[PDB]
Amino acid sequence: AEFRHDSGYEVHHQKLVFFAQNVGSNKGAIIG
Amino acid sequence: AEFRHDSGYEVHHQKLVFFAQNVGSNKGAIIG
Amino acid sequence: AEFRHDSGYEVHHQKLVFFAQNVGSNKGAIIG
Amino acid sequence: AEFRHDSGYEVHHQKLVFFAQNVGSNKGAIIG
Amino acid sequence: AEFRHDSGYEVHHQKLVFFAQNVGSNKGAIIG
Repeated sequence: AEFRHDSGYEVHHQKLVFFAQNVGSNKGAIIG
Repeated sequence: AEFRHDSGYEVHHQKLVFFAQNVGSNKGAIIG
Repeated sequence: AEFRHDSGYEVHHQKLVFFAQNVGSNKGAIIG
Repeated sequence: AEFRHDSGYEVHHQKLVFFAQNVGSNKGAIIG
Repeated sequence: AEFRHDSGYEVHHQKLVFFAQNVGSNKGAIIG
């Protein structure tokens, strides 16, 4: 399996976030 | 299997998010 | 498995974030 | 598994962040 | 597992950050 993405764009304006993980942008491994 | 995506665009304005993971944009591996 | 991303762009303006991990941009390993 | 990223760009303007870890940009290992 | 990143760029302007760890840019190991 492979996941190929090119030239992504992102804008983030999160408000009032609690108990979150990687809130915003995530591109790496995250384990709960 | 393969997943090919080109020139994605995203805007995020999440509010009042609790106990979330990778809230916003996610492109990497996440394991629960 | 592989995850290939090229020339990503990101802008972050999070406000009022509590108890978060890697709030903003994340590209490395995070373990809960 | 592998995670390959090239020429990333990031701008961070977080405000009012409490009890956060690696707030901003993260690319290394973080353990809770 | 491996995490390969090349020629990253980052600009940080965090304001009003409390009880944070590695606020700004992080690329090393952090343990809670």
